Amino acid sequence: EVAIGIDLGTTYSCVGICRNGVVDIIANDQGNRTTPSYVAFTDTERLIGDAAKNQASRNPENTVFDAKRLIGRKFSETTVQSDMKHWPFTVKGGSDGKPMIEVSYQGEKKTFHPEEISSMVLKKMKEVAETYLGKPVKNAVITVPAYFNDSQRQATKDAGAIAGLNVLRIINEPTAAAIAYGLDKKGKGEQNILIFDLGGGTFDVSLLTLEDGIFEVKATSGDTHLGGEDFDNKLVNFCVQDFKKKNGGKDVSKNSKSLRRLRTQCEKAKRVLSSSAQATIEVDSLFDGIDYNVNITRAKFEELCMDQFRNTLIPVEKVLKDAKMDKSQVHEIVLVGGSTRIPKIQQLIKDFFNGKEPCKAINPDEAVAYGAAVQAAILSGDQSSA
Ligand SMILES: Nc1ncnc2c1ncn2[C@@H]1O[C@H](COP(=O)(O)OP(N)(=O)O)[C@@H](O)[C@H]1O
Repeated sequence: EVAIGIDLGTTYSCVGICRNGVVDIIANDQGNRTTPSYVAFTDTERLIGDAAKNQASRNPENTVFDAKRLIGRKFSETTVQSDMKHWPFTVKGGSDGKPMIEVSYQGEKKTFHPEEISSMVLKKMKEVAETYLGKPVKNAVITVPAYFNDSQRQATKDAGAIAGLNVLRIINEPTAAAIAYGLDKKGKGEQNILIFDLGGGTFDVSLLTLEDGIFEVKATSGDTHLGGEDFDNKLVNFCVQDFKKKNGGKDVSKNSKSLRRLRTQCEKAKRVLSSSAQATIEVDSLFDGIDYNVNITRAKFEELCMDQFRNTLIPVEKVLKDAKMDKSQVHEIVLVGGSTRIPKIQQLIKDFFNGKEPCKAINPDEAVAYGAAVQAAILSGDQSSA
């Protein structure tokens, strides 16, 4: 009877429930409204979510993330070959051509298919909802990117089944974000909706049309390797160079643990810069026992990321061209993904759309789970959100 909506994200996942027409995004054990899509294996335990992400730099080989980039893919795909440079964990091809993620767990070599790793994240999101409701949850709607093919969708459904969920439906992420804002209900006329989704690792722009409660994905574009992690890397590259100029050419980049610790602090400073004009990046005993400290203004962060930020408009122009429409014909621009909190990005989109205010009332990293939760309630017989 109880049905949840789950955004199974590349970097972060989110769970929501829609009851009585109202949507509650459920916080985890640490009070976090989103949970890292991370699974780690140690000498004693299997960690999922925050606990797994928090020990990633101390256990890189056995901390799995990015399974969404592998789910439903053949190991031989050029996407896998290219992405694997970014992973400290080992991925090999099985005899069936499916990827096998190799880790050490309790002193033993273990292998997992991408959907087994995703099933563990889904099981954690199921448990987050169960703790909140105080009751078992069996039904769920899971979202996937619009471009996911049949193999990727089926593998995501299989991940749900393995996690103990009865997957009522797999729906598109941009469509879920649009449903969250009630854009299917408010206004009977045809509506052209642009979903601008900039997360931790990917950038997806989708142009939808809504006529009479029916959403159709007219055009999609983006960049599978542009997200918040790339803005963190801009700060890391700067700090590495700044450390060199301060400490007689010493190179932090030679130590991968020093880089990971610096990256952690660069992402924290980046988030602060979304609501403050300045932030401090500080790592005590970063490299060679030398403490590192630097102050980054929002202006300097904007300068380091200038091309990357402006280039987010290129896939916006591409979807409008593919759909044969002018930017003036877009009725609503919905900001999705944690990176859409960056003021410069919001200003760039607003200027592009000639001063139109984007829909950002829903926490952008929760809008997809919010829409999935609405759809889960509808598919369960609850018409209260309408
Ligand atoms: N306040 C903020 N300012 C800038 N970036 C922020 C932010 N809050 C979250 N983010 C970024 O959002 C990204 C994750 O977005 P999210 O939408 O949860 O991840 P995803 N692609 O798995 O679905 C991370 O790179 C994180 O640094």
